[PDB]
Amino acid sequence: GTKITFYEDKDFEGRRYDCDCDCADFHTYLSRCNSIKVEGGTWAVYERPDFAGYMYILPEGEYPEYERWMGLNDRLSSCRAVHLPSGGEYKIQIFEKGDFSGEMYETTEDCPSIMEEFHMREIHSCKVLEGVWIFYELPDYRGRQYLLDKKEYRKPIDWGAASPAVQSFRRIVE
Amino acid sequence: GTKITFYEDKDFEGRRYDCDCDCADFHTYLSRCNSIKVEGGTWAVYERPDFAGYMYILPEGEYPEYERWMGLNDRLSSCRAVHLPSGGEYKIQIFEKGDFSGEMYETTEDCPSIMEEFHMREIHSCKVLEGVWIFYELPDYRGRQYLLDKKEYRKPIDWGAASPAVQSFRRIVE
Repeated sequence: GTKITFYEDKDFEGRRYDCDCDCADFHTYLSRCNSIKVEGGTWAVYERPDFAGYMYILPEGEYPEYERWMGLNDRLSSCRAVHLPSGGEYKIQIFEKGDFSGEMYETTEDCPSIMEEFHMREIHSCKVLEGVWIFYELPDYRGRQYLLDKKEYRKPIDWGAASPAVQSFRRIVE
Repeated sequence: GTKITFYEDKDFEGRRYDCDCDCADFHTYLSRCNSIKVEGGTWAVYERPDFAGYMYILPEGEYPEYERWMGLNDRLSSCRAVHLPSGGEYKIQIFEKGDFSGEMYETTEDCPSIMEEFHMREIHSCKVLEGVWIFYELPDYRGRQYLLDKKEYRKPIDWGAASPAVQSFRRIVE
């Protein structure tokens, strides 16, 4: 029901590789990627194989250039589809310090600035109770991205960040 | 990395349809299915589209007839890949009555007979804490099957049963 399309050159030119499911490594099929077409659903694309490296969240739409997904280079070699749970419920707990410690807040809302709403410059642990969320490195959903499926996150490395630099977050809705 | 293959006739004869991901409806491509070949991983196949109707769990291997997966007919039209968490932990809570009520036991092991091990003839609710499990209608892992890839089951209908008929269960391990 879903599919994503990669192109080597800008504005949907050049060789192409299709994926309708979670592709773990296609760097042997594409030397680079400068255009992306998403047909159904929301995908997460990773720089390096096995869902590692930098990641980006691309909902249904067209992306003629690599800046349209706030990308930093034309290197992408893995991708996975984002299954959204049914029920409409979104709920997350964020903690000041590691292992679900420190002062904790719970919210069901997008937060464009954590420093202003919760007075925290960093986040070291997290519990995703309902739905799927994205952590952004900078406020107003700019900077590096990190996907958070559900389960629990004890350290910032568990969602893919070296530093605990997280300043905004929001939910994925289709 | 995984794929499943359906055949219309026995012994891998007839027309063929491949699926590499979660296929929600392929009854228009195959009128019937009598043979199945699974390449890597464990799949769940459903009688009717949109993952409804009777279900069966087929791990990696070959199934020349439809009795090899304890099937009751050659009618299958949807299938899902079963994603196992890489944590090795399997843990389940079973409850006598609905809404996580009644006498409750917790185990991490397969149970070929619930009546003898826990003194229960039925199970009306369930909490899956770690891993993925299968409920079987009869003891010793025979009869109708039910997949449990979630977390919370308040009623027997939530795992796909009209009746609370559960008499054995075991974990899916690859």
